[PDB]
Amino acid sequence: IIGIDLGTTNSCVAIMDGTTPRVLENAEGDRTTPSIIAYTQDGETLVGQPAKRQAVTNPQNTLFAIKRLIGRRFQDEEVQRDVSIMPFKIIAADNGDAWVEVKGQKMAPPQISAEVLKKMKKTAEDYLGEPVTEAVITVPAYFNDAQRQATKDAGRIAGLEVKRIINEPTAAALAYGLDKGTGNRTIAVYDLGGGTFDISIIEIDEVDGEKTFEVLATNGDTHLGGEDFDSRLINYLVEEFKKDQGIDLRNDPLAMQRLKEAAEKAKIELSSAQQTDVNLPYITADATGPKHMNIKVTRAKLESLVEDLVNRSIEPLKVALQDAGLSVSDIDDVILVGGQTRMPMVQKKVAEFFGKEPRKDVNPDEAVAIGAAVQGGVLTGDVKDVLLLDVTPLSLGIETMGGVMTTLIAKNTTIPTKHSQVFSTAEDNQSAVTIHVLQGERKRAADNKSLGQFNLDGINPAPRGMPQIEVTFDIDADGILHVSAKDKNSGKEQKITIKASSGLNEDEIQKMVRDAEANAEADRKFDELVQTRNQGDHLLHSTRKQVEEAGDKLPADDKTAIESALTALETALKGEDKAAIEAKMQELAQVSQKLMEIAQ
Repeated sequence: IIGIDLGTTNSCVAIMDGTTPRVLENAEGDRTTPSIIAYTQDGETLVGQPAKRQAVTNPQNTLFAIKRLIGRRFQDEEVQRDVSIMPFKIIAADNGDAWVEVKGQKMAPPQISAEVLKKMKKTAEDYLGEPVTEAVITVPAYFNDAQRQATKDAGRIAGLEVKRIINEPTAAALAYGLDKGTGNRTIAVYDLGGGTFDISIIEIDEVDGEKTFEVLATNGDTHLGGEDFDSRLINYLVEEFKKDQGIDLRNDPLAMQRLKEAAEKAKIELSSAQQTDVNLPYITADATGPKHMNIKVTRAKLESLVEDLVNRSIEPLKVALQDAGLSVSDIDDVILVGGQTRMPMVQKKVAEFFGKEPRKDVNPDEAVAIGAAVQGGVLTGDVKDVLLLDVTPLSLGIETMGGVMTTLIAKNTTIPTKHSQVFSTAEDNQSAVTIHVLQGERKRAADNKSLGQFNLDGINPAPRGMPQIEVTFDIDADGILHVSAKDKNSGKEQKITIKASSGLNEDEIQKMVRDAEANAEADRKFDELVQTRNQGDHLLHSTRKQVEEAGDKLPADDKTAIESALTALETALKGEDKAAIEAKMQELAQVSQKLMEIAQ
């Protein structure tokens, strides 16, 4: 299992290297890869940086920000706004889904988002060397089943089985190590990403027995930070250039795009230094030749352009508390996600509000992928839960007198499940039993798979039929099989624990179905002998004592005749012959008319 972080703007993939988190890097040498897919006009399907690097050249067939659309329907508040702003041809699907039209062909966005996952899968495979067939994947907290399944569908289309699908706040909490080692923590997750903002206030409780990861309150914004802020700076840089160099840029789409990317980088520096220089060679050209742009910007000029939108990240931070009914002191940890959370101004303004400095002790364009890795790796490794009734192949049971499998857990029942049956000793003055744990579907125990065996010794000198030996089969929720046997007279228990990976594999399971379905006639022909052998054993044993109870009440001829037939039954019961046993039981029973009158 690999940990994929599927973002809005940017994608990152990770694994657990033993116990240690490892964050991987693409063939181009990038870690956090852009979640951009572009169908080049002459047919090439590009992903990532080579999808951004041509994005000006073929925008109508450039797909970005698909997490907004992934599993929403044509009439929705996001899709209706996306259709108003997004350059690529969004359409209504034939089911009313929000779909894309590219180069004239209609496609379902799990198919599109798969090209991120196929690149991430390749990126992961390229480090490991072995083919990967499994994933864990991220989502926001406020996504419904259709949006959660759409991401799992995107996984399946990539040949990645989605072995869990986890939330971005859970991933954030896991990433900074909040799996264990407190009784309770109340966390604030501040996600100020590439092109979205989320606040999720979440509770991690261990006091219900080391299990709850719950979302208490979430809020967020659609067009926050960034676009209305960087626009104050873009416009200053335009008006400074218009002033200094006597030419406009709002007319130039390329200069706007380059000014956007350049100034957005500069803004991120100026919250971490006093100054940086907005240098742009060959920005625009006119009758006086080219214009080279070099504008000096400071935090001080910046701070006086940008009085607004960080506060718009402290405003929903109020509702997320007001709806929950908690105070800033009740929160243990304020934890950061998203690449804008390297800008001092948000780190400062979050600290100022919460009072305790936010944690960024794991890199916040990777952490949310480490949150996938730490679940995917050692955890979903193995571990956890759910409930009962039916599914879910082969039967589990034990060997009983006859050499027959007696079934405790039936074929096609789910986990966890607890069932039991009461057994006994087979001989008089028998002080112990073997418990042989069978997996299979055949009658004859020697034809089923021996999972294990154990003993229960120390049964008191009782007569047979009487010692109440309970055998209990318990299958836990990790699939681990626990078999327990107990004497109810003394209370002396013995156990065995058998792994979910013990016993028969898929092909052995298929054989067993073919084996048990084909040999049904042969197995019944045995089961119908086991029944007769056991009836004969009861009669042989009881009629021996019905003589010993009778004594001098029983005449010599009867004693002579009955004891003769008792011997012969004890010979026939060393045969595999049913008919001889049924006959010798009759040859015996016929002569026990007077014996039964005495035993009566």
